[PDB]
Amino acid sequence: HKHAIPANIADRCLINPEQYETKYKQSINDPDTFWGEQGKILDWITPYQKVKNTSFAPGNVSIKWYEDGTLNLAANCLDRHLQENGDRTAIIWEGDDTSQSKHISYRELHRDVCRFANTLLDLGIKKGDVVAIYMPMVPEAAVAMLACARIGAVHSVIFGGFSPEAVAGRIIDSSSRLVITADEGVRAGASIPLKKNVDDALKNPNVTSVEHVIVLKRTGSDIDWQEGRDLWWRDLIEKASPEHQPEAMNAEDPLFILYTSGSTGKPKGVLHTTGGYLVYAATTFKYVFDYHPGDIYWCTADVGWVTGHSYLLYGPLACGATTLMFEGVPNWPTPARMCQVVDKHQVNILYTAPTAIRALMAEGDKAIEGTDRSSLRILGSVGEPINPEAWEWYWKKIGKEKCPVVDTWWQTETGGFMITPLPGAIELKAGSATRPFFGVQPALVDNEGHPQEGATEGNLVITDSWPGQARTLFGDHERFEQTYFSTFKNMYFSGDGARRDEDGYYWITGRVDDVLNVSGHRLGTAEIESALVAHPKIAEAAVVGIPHAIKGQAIYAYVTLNHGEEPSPELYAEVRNWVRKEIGPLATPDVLHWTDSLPKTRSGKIMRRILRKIAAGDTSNTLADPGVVEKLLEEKQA
Ligand SMILES: CCCOP(=O)(O)OC[C@H]1O[C@@H](n2cnc3c(N)ncnc32)[C@H](O)[C@@H]1O
Repeated sequence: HKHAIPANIADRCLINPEQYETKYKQSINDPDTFWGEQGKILDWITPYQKVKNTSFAPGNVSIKWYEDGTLNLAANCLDRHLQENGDRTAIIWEGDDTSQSKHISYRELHRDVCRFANTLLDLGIKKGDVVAIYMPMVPEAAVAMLACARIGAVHSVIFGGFSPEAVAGRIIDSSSRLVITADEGVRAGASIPLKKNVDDALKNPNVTSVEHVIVLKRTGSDIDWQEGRDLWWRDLIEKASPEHQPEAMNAEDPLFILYTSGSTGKPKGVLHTTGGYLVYAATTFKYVFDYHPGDIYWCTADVGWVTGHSYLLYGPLACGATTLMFEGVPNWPTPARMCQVVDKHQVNILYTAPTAIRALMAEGDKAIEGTDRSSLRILGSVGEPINPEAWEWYWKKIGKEKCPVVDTWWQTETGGFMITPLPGAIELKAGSATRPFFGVQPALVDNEGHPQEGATEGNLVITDSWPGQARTLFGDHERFEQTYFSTFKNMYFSGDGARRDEDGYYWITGRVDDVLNVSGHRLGTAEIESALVAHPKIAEAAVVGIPHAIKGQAIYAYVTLNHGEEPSPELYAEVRNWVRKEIGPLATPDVLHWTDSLPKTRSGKIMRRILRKIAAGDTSNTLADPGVVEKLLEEKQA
């Protein structure tokens, strides 16, 4: 069943059903005219002439948009709003402790970004240098990111929940010259030891590139200090000039890297450039959230993830919006926190994740108790499939049956929304991402690469480029080709499956590759296997996901110990804590299945479908030793 577009949205919407159809058609039939005009959402220092210049061809994957144009992202997100909107709040910051908040005007944000841009330059950071940012959800994380972009440095934001080992790996791969961090993060009443984690990471002997660590005194806790290397945020910024002239960057200058888990190996740095990325971020934000001047917008995603890059910071600031940055979690101190934040700051647009929605739904009316929620006009969901029932609960309880829900499918590699409703254009189906965005040509293919027509299911590919597309993997364009453009030739393979219904609506069913989705976190099964195998007692490991009401998927690890070793309950917690140390809490296995019965072909291939099935609780429906299946079932029952 479809939800109709409500009258209030019809009355204000930037894109109606007719306009979506018209614009979508032009975007496909004439990308140069379409994106040529749409690119004017940004200010350009030297105008572009070329618009679309892309290829997905074998051996010739090359993605360029607006390539002869120049611009500055920070001028688009800050400077150009100053004359008329300097006094407008750019960032509302809400502390974990509600007694703590700030409204940061465009003018104040610009001033600090200029100070910090000069701070970076004075420290010897140059255009093209990579800067690691390992920060909690505080406004200074935004300042750091915007200052890096302003001077053309390439920020690489590392999610604050990653372990020292995970932080070291990212620093090593990117050759980061500087780490920006805080003494501690504050989340749900608890402290995260960020600087200490940096300290431990930098002790890795393979870290050779870091010259300084800039530290924000957030809590003022006791921390170790390395004289010469470590520098206090306040001491530097107070000394810095508030005057900084932005310089022209080429459209195709690198903007940021984000380490992203894949089907094979360890996370790789997904690279975005400047022009097409920002155009796409601004355009998707504006149209999908139907943003009007004055709308208070709140995306709940951490700055450490792509959603935080595109839809907490860059898209909203480019459009001159007020964006809310929340330090804490949607359910602390109480499940009603998210809606208390909504009421306190009169949020009109809320964009959150199914894991959060499921967590609040489990508490029922405790999630809305004593809250009003009337300021909301638009709801959004991102990061994982949303089951219809959760969708309906979100729509009914948070939106009060008054707000369109925009379920936005996309990925780190795509820069911005790819398949999504537009609230005044597209009638909603609970659990469906609905239609492709302007410039996006999706298709479904079988495992052999044959396009599947009509209402059908298959491997979800995108058959042409779009401005927000990631341009390479950091220092490895050949792997970029292999990973995304070799399975289905001349096509971008998302690694997701999807069904398309009779209306042409897409229903994304999840990864078809060996990538998990655990509480909205994208994780490779292979990286968890490597982390497990690095443990001195463990010989072999096979990791699969299982359905989980709360997390969406849980991590189920089949583990073979070195010959001579025997399991114990102490070993269970030891191995869990080991993975917590190797990667972080986000990757901790929910189940450890001690076995000597890993199911291998005669060649040595591990049969993963059976392990997936057994772990899910299936008892029904090539192997070197076929009697392993029986043993595995028995052990699963224990
Ligand atoms: C979009 C921000 C998260 O980016 P990441 O690159 O970390 O994760 C991308 C993957 O998350 C899932 N995913 C994301 N959005 C949806 C969605 N709306 N529905 C179903 N699955 C989704 C899809 O499987 C996708 O391949």
